[PDB]
Amino acid sequence: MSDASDMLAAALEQMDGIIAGSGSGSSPMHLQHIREQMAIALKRLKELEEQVRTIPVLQVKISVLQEEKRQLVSQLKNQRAA
Amino acid sequence: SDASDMLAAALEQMDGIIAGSGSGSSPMHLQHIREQMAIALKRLKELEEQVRTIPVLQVKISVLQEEKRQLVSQLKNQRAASQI
Repeated sequence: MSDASDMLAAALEQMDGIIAGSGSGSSPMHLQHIREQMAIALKRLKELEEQVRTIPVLQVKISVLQEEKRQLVSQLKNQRAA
Repeated sequence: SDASDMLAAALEQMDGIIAGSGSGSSPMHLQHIREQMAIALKRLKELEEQVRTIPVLQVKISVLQEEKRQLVSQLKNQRAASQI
């Protein structure tokens, strides 16, 4: 359970408070704090962008196993027929 | 979609403001950073939901592999009876 989405939501909320506060809160610490949270979210985002690339691969691997199973089933059925 | 690029861009502008390398820190610039962060968050949540399917697909792979091993053993048993 990654907290990345919550850290980005939190940094987004602070950013909204600064924008609605006419740039107040743009302190070096607060900007660095928001920055660090943005970095956590980005790193998790890139890991997820790589992960979802594997879903199409897993789906084809499943179709391969289904065809391999299907060929075994037909051979088993024919042998059981005679 | 391109949200990871938008967040990287917002990170670069934020670092340009923090380091003082001429990147603009007006409310407009902060507004632009905000909007990029918002798109990235929406994409991030969508991806957190998507990757949950990977354990499900992997179980489907393990189930099919087990079914194959069991079909092989029945096929060997049945190829023997066909000689009777």
